Amino acid sequence: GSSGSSGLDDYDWFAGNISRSQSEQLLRQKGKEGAFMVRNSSQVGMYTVSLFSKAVNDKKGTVKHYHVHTNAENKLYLAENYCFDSIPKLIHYHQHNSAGMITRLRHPVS
Repeated sequence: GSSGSSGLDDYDWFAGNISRSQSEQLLRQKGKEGAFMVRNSSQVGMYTVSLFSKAVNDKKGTVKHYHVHTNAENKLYLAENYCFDSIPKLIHYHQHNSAGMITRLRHPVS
């Protein structure tokens, strides 16, 4: 492969600059409970990982929005008490299998 450099747009999950209203519509239209996505944060740096999901007792699923905090060593992580290599290097882990309180990504969404 080795096709692409520091390019986030490459991946699919990475939706990029998207309006809170869009992320939802795009996450809903898909019609796949568990679908996830990654959009740019208000300020250059952090990242907002939103994903759709449903529960046992619920009429309409609720869209969740996670934030990526930066550590002193510029370490990126979505769940407290955990550190990863990078944004795109993290999904690889979760996607395959969740880590903590982060829903198990079912499929990428743009």
